[PDB]
Amino acid sequence: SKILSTNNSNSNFVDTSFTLKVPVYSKDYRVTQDEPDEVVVANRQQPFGVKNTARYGIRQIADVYRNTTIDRAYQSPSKKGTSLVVQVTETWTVASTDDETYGYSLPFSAHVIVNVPQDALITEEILYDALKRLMGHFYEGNDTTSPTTTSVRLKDMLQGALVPQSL
Amino acid sequence: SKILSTNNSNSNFVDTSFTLKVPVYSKDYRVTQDEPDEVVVANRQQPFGVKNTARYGIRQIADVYRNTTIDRAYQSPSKKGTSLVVQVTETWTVASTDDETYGYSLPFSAHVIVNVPQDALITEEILYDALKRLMGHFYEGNDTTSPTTTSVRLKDMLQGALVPQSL
Amino acid sequence: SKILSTNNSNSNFVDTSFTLKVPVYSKDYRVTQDEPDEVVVANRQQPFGVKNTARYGIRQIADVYRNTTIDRAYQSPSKKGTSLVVQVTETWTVASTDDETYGYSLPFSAHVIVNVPQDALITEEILYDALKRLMGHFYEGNDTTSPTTTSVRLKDMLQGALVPQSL
Amino acid sequence: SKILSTNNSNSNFVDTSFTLKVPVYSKDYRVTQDEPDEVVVANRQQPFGVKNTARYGIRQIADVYRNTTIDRAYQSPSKKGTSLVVQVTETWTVASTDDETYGYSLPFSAHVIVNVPQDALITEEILYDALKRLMGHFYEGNDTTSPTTTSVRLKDMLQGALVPQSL
Amino acid sequence: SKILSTNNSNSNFVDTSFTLKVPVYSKDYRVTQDEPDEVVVANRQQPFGVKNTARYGIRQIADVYRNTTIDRAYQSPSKKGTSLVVQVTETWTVASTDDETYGYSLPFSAHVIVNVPQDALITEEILYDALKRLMGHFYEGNDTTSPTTTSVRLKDMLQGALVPQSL
Amino acid sequence: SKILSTNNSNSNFVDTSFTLKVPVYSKDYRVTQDEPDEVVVANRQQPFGVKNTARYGIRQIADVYRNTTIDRAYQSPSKKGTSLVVQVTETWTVASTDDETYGYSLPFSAHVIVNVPQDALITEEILYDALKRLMGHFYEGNDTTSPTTTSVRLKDMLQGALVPQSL
Ligand SMILES: [Ca+2]
Ligand SMILES: [Ca+2]
Repeated sequence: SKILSTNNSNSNFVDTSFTLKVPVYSKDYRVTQDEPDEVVVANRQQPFGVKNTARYGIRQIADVYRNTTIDRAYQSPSKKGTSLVVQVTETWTVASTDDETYGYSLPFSAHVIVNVPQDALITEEILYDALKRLMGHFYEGNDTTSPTTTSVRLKDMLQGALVPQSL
Repeated sequence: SKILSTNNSNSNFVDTSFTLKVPVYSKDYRVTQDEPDEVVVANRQQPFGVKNTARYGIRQIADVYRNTTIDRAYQSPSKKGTSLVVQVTETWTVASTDDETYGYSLPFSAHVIVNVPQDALITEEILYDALKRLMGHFYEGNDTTSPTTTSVRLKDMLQGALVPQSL
Repeated sequence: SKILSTNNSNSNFVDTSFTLKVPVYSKDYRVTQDEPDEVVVANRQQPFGVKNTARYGIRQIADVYRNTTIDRAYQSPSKKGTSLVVQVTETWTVASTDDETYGYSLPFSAHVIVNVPQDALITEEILYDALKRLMGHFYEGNDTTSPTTTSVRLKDMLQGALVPQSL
Repeated sequence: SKILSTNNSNSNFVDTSFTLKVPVYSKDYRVTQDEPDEVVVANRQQPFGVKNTARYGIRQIADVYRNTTIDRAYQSPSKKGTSLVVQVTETWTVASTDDETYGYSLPFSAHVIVNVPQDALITEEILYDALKRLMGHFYEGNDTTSPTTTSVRLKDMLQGALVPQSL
Repeated sequence: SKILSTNNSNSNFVDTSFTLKVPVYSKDYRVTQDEPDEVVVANRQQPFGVKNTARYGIRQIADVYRNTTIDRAYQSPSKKGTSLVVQVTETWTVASTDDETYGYSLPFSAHVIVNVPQDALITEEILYDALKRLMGHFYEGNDTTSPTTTSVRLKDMLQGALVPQSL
Repeated sequence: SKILSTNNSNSNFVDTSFTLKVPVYSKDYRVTQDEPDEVVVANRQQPFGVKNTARYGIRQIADVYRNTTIDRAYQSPSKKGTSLVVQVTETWTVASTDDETYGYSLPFSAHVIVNVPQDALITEEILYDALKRLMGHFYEGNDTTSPTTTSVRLKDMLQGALVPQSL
């Protein structure tokens, strides 16, 4: 019997709540692009100025070890991978309570990329928990406190402070 | 007076729990790279075979309106932007309880990229809630049920079913 | 026993109050850049539009006598120096009480450079008192008055009147 | 109606005394150079060996927004600016009470540079208070103590400890 | 399960105390060179004449078996290794009580190199215990006496007595 | 009279315990090579596969000031020095509980080099204290806490975190 380990058992994390607002695609979204490797989905609820779209794509990874330093002797026979991308694009607007003529539009976009080796032992739950570990790096954990606590670092990183405060 | 709207007020969502494992950087992580715009951080807790790193980087965005279908209205403060990347790299290991000889290492990686315009009305909370909307696209929601229900997408997407099954 | 003199004992100065607002770095500032000779520190308290940073750098001076006219016979054996720079960068905003849409941002910057020979006899107090003499040149002293008084010349200098009014 | 803010209202500071020695230019200083944008002034009181000068210069700034991360909003009055420099040059002397033969001269110099945008709402007092904030960075402050306490940085910085010890 | 043995189980030792003076880097040191493979650190508290420095470097070992007597049939699958160097450089001064003009500076340098194979079973504790055994060779052990005793050997080796007394 | 100072009087350290396992050469070792400059010693108690060796060597240093920043006016009259090397070579074995046929041998090597000027004032105790300071750099010191504490740094450095946490 073969067993896969993520080797995160010895890491120190703090749970924190991150409540997702999941779309209702049937109500809100229509399909803009259905190419075999790339789908694009548009938000029908928006006015013409405001563009709200999502993009879901996969690419095949020739050599999953290509940029890693894992010794040849420990590489899987199957070296193929899959690369997933999930992009969301939003259009925000700025206006004034006092002046109905003041306004402009700001474009926001953000995406997630996930590079998964093609191996039978990797499961959907393993990958979601990987995503949870990933998104957890937008915070800093504090086990010093008696109830374990977390603090936000997204603004700090955006401002150029990329090293955590814990170091 | 001045108000920024994300124009999500007419989108239909469903909440779901996504509990993050935030790192205790003080225990686990040390700095491999401290250059001004790119920081690399390594996990002290892994053994020598396993490589566990995180990378935090920013890039300055020249014109946030350039690739977009949005373009800049006359009273916009700036075209400038900032692009943030957060990457996690893990080394998973497959072994066998039958054969001590049999084993290999799988490389996992994933990252998030966020493209924030330079407008002071964008707040740290606005950005985190944007990230929550983003990660929501790894799921599908149902308004219909009395407790709202959410199903998962990550498998179906990685398998090539890139259109939501709700559509 | 060796003695250093600054030779300012024969100069005529007027004390005047110049009350410094010193930062509380722990509360307000995070580190943007930690290069060995150049550190950059950002003000976490500001909104995204407003940039508030400080830069602290040192350069080594090959020949401290390189541009001076001190005779060779009176030069120290050790000709190395240190050059320190302290820059502050602020972003000011202009708005209107009456019109909540009227606004723009102005960039301010200013720095101090201190070129100190590497000599054991120069002390931290000597250098601070040098800085006090330096900043005192933004004023003009008046010993003619019975209580000695000072007047401001920063605007006059900015407007092109670089000679003091006393001459 | 029109108001300029320096956006320091949410920064945390601590006051400290910094008593300036302002020159009595009429007694001590005479003009060596009177060219329109650069004035050099020499200290009459020094003996022939010791050289004590001050230099006052302005340069016109083409685009004050050019090197900055700030850029110009549509209703800004001008891009123009002015850059002021104030330099002091002193000649310190080391002698020995044992040997009449032993002596040398150390050259000290330091200067301040101020980069003021061309907006009429910037006032002479705004600029002086900016200079006070600037010089404050030669210190570290503590909100904690009941009389606020400030420690010094100049030594630690010149020695290469460019990060504040509070951070 | 897999087990590593250092095979020191049956070898005979005598413990002796060797109390390390560990640096407080935050108070005493600054970074001179920040390279990915080689970091250099310097003591900013020393006076100018006395340069106290340290160097921390890693080279990567291609074949850890290259200069060993281990036949291939007994080697691990992975030949990778890393090589660590820790160098310290001090400057001692000799002077006189009776004569202020008499003195000179002596340079001391020393370094440690450690050549660790990349095997997950090698632990940080294993490596430190190896270092303790290494430094034990600067001594000679006697377990025949009622209290186990050790005599120092550094000066003897420096003076050409390289073979232990026991042998 | 003449006095040597290591100038470590004002530097800040934290003591930590490092108990050396000193060899009993008479029981465990034999001499492999007896040269005037290089002695090699081997563990005769190890089984045949496991080679445990040590090497003790001295080179003579022509100019101890060759790669130093000490100007000639500050050098001793004698430039002679000696250079000591102490190398240890071990062979660790990895095997399995479940499988008698599974195993390999890992080579460990490490050495120390010490570069001592020939000055009568350098004592054996001075040199051992220097070695203790050297090995202290494998740790990081914290004297702020109520008991002075130290954390290990060997694995962190091996894994590319070469700059101390404190810096
Ligand atoms: Ca660097
Ligand atoms: Ca003229």
